Amino acid sequence: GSTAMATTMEQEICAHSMTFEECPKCSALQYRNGFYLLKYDEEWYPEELLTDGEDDVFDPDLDMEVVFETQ
Ligand SMILES: [Zn+2]
Repeated sequence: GSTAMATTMEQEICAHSMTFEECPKCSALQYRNGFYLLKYDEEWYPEELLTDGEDDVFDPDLDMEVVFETQ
């Protein structure tokens, strides 16, 4: 194709919407779509994305305190 990585034709061809170059951004490797944070269909999607679950956790359970089952 063109002189681009992974023979990108610059016509946005991938499993997902973007180009091969933009595949990691498209979360092509993951096959889990990055956009739409609140995914009702997917389980604990915002939590998975969040580095720290302290804000998004109920009061009786503290992620910091318990090493196991940390979100
Ligand atoms: Zn892609």
